[PDB]
Amino acid sequence: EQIGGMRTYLDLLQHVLDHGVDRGTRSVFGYQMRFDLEEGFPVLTTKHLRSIIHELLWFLKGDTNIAYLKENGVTIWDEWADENGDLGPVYGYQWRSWPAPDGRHIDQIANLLKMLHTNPQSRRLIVSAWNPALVDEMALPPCHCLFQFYVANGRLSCQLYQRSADIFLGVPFNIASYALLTMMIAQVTGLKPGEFIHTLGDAHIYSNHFEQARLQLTRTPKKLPVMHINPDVKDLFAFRFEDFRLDG
Amino acid sequence: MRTYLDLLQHVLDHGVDRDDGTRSVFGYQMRFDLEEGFPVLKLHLRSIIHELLWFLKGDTNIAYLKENGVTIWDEWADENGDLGPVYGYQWRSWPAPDGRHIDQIANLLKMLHTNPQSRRLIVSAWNPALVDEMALPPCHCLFQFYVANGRLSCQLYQRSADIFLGVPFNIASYALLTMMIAQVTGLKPGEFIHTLGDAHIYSNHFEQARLQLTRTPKKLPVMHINPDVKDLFAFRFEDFRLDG
Repeated sequence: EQIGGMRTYLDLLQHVLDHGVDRGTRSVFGYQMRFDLEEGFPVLTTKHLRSIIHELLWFLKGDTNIAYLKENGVTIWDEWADENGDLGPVYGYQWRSWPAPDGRHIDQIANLLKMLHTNPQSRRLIVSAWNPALVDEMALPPCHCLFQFYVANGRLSCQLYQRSADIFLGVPFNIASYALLTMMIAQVTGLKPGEFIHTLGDAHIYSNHFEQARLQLTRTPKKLPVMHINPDVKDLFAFRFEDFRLDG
Repeated sequence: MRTYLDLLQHVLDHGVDRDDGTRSVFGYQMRFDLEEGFPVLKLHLRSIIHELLWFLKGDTNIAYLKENGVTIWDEWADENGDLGPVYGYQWRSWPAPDGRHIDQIANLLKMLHTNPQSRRLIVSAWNPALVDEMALPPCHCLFQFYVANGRLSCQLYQRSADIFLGVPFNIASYALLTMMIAQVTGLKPGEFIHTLGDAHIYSNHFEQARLQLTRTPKKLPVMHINPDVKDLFAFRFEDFRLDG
């Protein structure tokens, strides 16, 4: 009985191969995975972490300019940058500066942190990157629409709603990122990591990966490495790359 | 409806007790194949139907509901019968930064015709610019549609779910919406996927929920929809009949 993060991901891989409907992609609509963050850091790649951490710090700064990423050798957002390196209203902007009609900006992250301190049992510990007023004008509307937190038994859990998920090339990165974010938020709120719950809308695999996805279905799952986070950081916005260390 | 009972059973057996008392889990997902019948899991549908039709009209005034003896929203209405920026307003009139209003429903219907394979067939009722001033922030945050093999599926993200008193109604409402949309877009009903955040049951309901686990599950009724309706916004209460 192989049970763990890799298996849960491998189960998704397998479900979409067996029951997915092609359209190359192959897809299902609606899926949900749970990862116990206490078991280890959900590295679900057979095979960079640098991109993951820097991207996440980049999100949290509210930056939508590719420069900080390029400065730290992260290229994942290059192909969407305009002449000035701007991306438009992507995650950082939505998270830190959600534009209200009256010109105010809603710092959803700071609001979440305040709400976690004052009302951890709240049922609206929510950050949304899905803004109907802006998605039509984005070349790449946010795939990670909305995420919600929950606090029970001193543990912080996070559920992500992801409208579109390439299960083979995207989902492992997606998982690592929000698991890391959950861990960072748990730390600064004095909570232990709970679960990351990954909910998928269109969960798909392209036809050029149909055969590879099977190379993973037989693979023996390795022990999850531990993500070590500098325990002194109490300000979510003050994290640095060096604050993180993953086994191996 | 086994799927629903499994929900009650899972939360009752594995949920955590927190006093505000509820027992809860975080993150749950149920699938209902709408071709198997209408997922009504006795419950009074008239309020569900009127409320949905009311959402579809986009008005925040309770007048249509009052006129039809539907009381769901009474406690939240002001002297004039106005509510805040509730579902109908966010769905039909999402307030854009620049001062425009986004008809997410009209845009949805457009997109279903023009790009049925779209991965962003989304309607959101979760507005960070509004939620902190609302007396009742929307529990139904966001829903997404999906088209495969001539079938329309819908996934709802519900942040807070009273599994005993609320969920059955929530399922009915979105199942019905999916069927209405499928009809007017030339599609067959697919599945309704219900994703829950904080899925809870209040302690005063523990035993009634336990008792519901015993009930022998019956064939689902069929929701008959006036086949002559070709415009989502032309549906009226009389166009729906639950039989069987």
